[PDB]
Amino acid sequence: MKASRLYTLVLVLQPQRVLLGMKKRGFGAGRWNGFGGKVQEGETIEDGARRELQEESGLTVDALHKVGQIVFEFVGEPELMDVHVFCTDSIQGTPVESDEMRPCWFQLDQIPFKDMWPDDSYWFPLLLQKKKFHGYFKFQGQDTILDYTLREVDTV
Ligand SMILES: Nc1nc2c([nH]c(=O)n2[C@H]2C[C@H](O)[C@@H](COP(=O)(O)OP(=O)(O)OP(=O)(O)O)O2)c(=O)[nH]1
Ligand code: NA
Ligand code: NA
Repeated sequence: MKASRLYTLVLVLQPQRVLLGMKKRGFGAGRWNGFGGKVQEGETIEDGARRELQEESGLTVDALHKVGQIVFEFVGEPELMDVHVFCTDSIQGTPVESDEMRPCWFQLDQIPFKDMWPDDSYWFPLLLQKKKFHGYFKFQGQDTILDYTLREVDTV
């Protein structure tokens, strides 16, 4: 048995495009991703997701919808990363580059999988189909998946 730390991940998914950010430093640097980070004490997971979206992309949204949960394990790290994944289609300002992230829109036939975390190839298609999911991925380093599980669920 392992302990887990809470993280959020937010995808702004519109009918023809999705907003990603190029991570400029830190964990996952060099990969396009949604926006997110560690949940803080006292806030709900959804509110931590809203906060991270604002801090990293400049976008302020009233509500997010939970679409999945993914647990990450790394060889040599005792602590699991419990990532709660949220979407919205509804925004009302422009993204702005932060120290963490350079936002960029991608058309939905140009999802930059080769420059995303390798596990995203498995679960992101479910997100695009508006399905809900639970996943688990064990990584050796940044690139290599040793074990994983992915399941569609009716309730996250
Ligand atoms: N798409 C995708 N996202 C992931 C994976 N693993 C993983 O931690 N994430 C997300 C969850 C968080 O949004 C982010 C990791 O949190 P972070 O290190 O950016 O947290 P933070 O903003 O609190 O960090 P910092 O500013 O203190 O350095 O990456 C993955 O394999 N695929
Ligand atoms: Na952050
Ligand atoms: Na972050």
